[PDB]
Amino acid sequence: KELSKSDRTRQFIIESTAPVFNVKGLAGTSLTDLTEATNLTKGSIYGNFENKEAVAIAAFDYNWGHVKSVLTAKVQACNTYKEMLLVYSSMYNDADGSLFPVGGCPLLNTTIEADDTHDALRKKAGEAILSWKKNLVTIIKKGIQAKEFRPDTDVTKIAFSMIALVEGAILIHRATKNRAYSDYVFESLEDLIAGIEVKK
Amino acid sequence: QAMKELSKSDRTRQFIIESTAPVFNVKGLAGTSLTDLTEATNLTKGSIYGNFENKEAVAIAAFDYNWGHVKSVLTAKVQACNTYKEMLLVYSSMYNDADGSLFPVGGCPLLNTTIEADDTHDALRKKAGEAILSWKKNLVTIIKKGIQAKEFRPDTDVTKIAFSMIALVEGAILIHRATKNRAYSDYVFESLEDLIAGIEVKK
Repeated sequence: KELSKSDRTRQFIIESTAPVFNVKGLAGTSLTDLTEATNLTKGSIYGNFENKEAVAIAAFDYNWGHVKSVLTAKVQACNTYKEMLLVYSSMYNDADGSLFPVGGCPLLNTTIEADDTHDALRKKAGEAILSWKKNLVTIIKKGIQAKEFRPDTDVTKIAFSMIALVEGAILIHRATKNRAYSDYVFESLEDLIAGIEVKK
Repeated sequence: QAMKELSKSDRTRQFIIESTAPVFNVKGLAGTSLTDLTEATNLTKGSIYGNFENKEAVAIAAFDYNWGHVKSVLTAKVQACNTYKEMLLVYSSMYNDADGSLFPVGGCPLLNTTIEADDTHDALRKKAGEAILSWKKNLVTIIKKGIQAKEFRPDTDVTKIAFSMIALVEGAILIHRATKNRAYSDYVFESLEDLIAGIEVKK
């Protein structure tokens, strides 16, 4: 069925403001940033969202939804389970980061801001991490059954360790502006997965 | 007036840094307002800005104090170890013991500063980069000693291991901060141990 004018207006607000939220955060994103990005008035914007926090939550869902849809495309184009676990380097590094939203990883960006300021957004970050981990568990356990990976693999440890490596690699890149440094971490992620493979 | 001149001093400056560093670490430079600062210090705007040029100068000093604190803890824990391996694995106890009370309020300033500053604030991004690279250099120094003490193998890719450790520690913190559950971050610290076990000389 068809989107209403309200649905389309909210969608436009989110699309226009999500890159600002991802770079400036909830605290650094002003009313003027919102109105300038949309050419809508305060009253129009807040006739579509309850408050700024509500806009920020939707921006997170959008930004993280975007990373997820890229990740899904890449995973679905893989021919082995191992390759599904190693799409991250190309996702982050290709096109100088242009496959990610402007401002980088929204899970990283949001957690750091919301963790001690904004429980509802902290909860979404938490749920995003745990859903990613769950997807990784599923891929790993399919790789075990396909005999790509060893049956005694500690699946949970590997899944969380993957997340830690990818996000830590991104941190190092954003702190240093040098992809060579983060490339070492993405190399360690491949070492991590190679270490679970059955002997060739 | 008279009060601005009189409240300019190294001790007042240090008190300002100490009082406001937990607020910057939690709220960030953009989220920290003047009334946050005057409430945290119980001092007037005049006393604060008689010791610092502007809020940004206060944020920079806060970062140096916050990270200097993490550095000092890591230094103290490393100097209590018997083995090079142990020195590489003090991170879990530093972040998890006494419910995180050894870390600054708000968690890791390097993580917290980088996410804010990376696309908004050159000076502070540069500080975070220098921090990460100094931490990396220290780790390399420890690993190389471990190699010459025959604790770790000579074929070890020291730079690769040093950056991966950093990733694992910061990634562990991130997961803990997002989920509020130390059991999840404990899996990452477990992989930090596995990384270092994997560079040990053959048994």
